Amino acid sequence: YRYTGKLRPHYPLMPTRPVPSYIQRPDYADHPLGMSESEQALKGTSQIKLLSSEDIEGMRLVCRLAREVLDVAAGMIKPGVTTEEIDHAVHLACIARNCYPSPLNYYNFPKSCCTSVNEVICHGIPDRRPLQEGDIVNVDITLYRNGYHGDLNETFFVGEVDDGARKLVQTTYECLMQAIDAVKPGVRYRELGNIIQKHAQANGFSVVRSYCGHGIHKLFHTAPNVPHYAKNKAVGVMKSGHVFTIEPMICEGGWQDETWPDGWTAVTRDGKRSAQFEHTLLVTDTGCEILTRRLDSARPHFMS
Ligand SMILES: Cc1nc(-c2ccccn2)nc(N[C@H](Cc2ccccc2)C(N)=O)c1Cl
Ligand SMILES: [Co+2]
Ligand SMILES: [Co+2]
Ligand SMILES: [Co+2]
Ligand SMILES: [K+]
Repeated sequence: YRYTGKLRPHYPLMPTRPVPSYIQRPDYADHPLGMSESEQALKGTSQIKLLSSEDIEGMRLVCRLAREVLDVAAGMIKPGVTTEEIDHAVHLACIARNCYPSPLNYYNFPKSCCTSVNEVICHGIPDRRPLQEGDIVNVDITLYRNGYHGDLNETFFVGEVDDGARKLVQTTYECLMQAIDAVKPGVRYRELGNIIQKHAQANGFSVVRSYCGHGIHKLFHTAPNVPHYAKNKAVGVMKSGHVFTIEPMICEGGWQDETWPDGWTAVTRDGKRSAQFEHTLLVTDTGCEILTRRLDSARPHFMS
């Protein structure tokens, strides 16, 4: 395998981290290949769940807890800290909140969160690599509590970063927020990609095509599929009670991705940097509720 940039995996990985048995587990947690039978039963269906009041309360809770866990990771971002060390702290923070870390054993994914440095678009596997001054790193968190999953991510700066990194991260965040601002009942899911690509393109960046936002509730990933690029064929119209993510991945160079031999790490084919931000959203009569928002601070971590 020819690596596309400077990043390499840093092995060995620590043995899988156990989750105490008192924490409620999703179906895939104990499947030998980490398959989710509840999800697979709906594979190829485009119908979107309308959440009940109980569902909404469940989503508010797990999304708030997921935010707390992302904030834990954010506080650890500094030169010399390994992504494995971030993952260990995330794992413990989930357990402390009586939550299962959703990525863990999801289709045999080996860790409790995804850490995506520089040219890694998404699904980076926490490993022994110390973060370096100038790096950008995304941490993508998902928690499972009482049958519900809550999902968010932010890109962080490691020490002082260059102008390109600042512009990339800022633009990606703006892309997410412009998309969120358009969410309300009656809007087609396919419209969000038009909004995101317009803003990315205006700043000389490209939009990843192979990975999309998704419905999330009792399932980790389900209908609708939410592409982030323009003129896509996403099926569905937003209705009050829909819960889904928007999670644009934006690139300095071209949009093309490839996967490392580990089967997970998605990287830019040109080795240039990529950034991502993500919220879980509930559609309401007036627009949407950002379930994974900060409650105590106005801005994402890269601005604070
Ligand atoms: C956004 C997303 N992420 C994952 C993933 C898997 C492991 C850890 C973190 N995230 N999986 C997703 N979908 C998978 C399929 C998949 C797997 C790997 C990359 C893309 C899609 C599914 N529905 O079973 C999807 Cl749609
Ligand atoms: Co994912
Ligand atoms: Co996520
Ligand atoms: Co997501
Ligand atoms: K990245």
